[PDB]
Amino acid sequence: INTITFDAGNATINKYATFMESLRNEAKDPSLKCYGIPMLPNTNSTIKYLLVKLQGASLKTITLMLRRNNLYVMGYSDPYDNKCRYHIFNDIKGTEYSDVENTLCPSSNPRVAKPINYNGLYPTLEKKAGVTSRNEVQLGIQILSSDIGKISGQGSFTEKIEAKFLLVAIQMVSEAARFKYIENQVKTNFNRDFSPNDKVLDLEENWGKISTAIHNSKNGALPKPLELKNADGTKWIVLRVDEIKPDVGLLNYVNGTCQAT
Ligand SMILES: *[C@@H]1O[C@H](CO)[C@@H](O)[C@H](O)[C@H]1NC(C)=O
Ligand SMILES: Nc1ncnc2[nH]cnc12
Repeated sequence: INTITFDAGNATINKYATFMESLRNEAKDPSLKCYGIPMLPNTNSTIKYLLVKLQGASLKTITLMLRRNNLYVMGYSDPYDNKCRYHIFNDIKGTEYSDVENTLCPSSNPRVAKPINYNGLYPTLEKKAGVTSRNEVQLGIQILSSDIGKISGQGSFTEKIEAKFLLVAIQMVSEAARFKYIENQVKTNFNRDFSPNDKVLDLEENWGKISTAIHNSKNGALPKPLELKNADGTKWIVLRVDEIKPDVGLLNYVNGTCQAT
């Protein structure tokens, strides 16, 4: 399928909202769904990967590659020195590595590797970015755009601006597609840089747990209380699907049948 493109350089709320629904519809399994929330396919889908190309105000682009099963960013490419430069995490190896390498930069055209010499987990990217927690890294449409410019087409760049770019892009593409609440935090703060609040980090952290709970609900009631966090960090106890459903855009794959609507 189509590369999903988003222009951060000339963005509006409505263009970002279109981007998110295009991403959720290409990513979802067409028939899996629980309580009306679409689910991701499992690892034997016909299409296993999705490509997302981001463009900044400088008009330079970066293309992210995502595993469709769980929306994980595996690596990215940029136009560099008349070549396709592919950047892959140090733990993507074998079959995956070269479906990534060869889908980001076709073997029939000039290309070059520039490894990401660390993995894609949040503790690793926070360490590389120089912060204690990723709430110290600001998100926003201008920051994503300036960050594309600092990497795309550049010979040299630091591991600190690369890992800040990836914390920003993972949350504004993958976490925003998974959670309607994070998509709504970006649209609210559309014209300013903002820091992710406590409910944003708590949802990011409990995606798998939320999906399993919704899938296992009987007549709209969660198997057991789900303890999450409000925007100010206070405890939030969730007992029913309709309480949490406003914040969720996609379920992580969970095997078996569930109430579809
Ligand atoms: C997945 O669910 C199906 C349908 O209930 C079941 O037959 C199968 O054993 C499950 N697979 C695993 C690994 O649990
Ligand atoms: N590489 C990544 N892609 C998507 N979501 C993530 N959350 C943690 N790391 C991530």
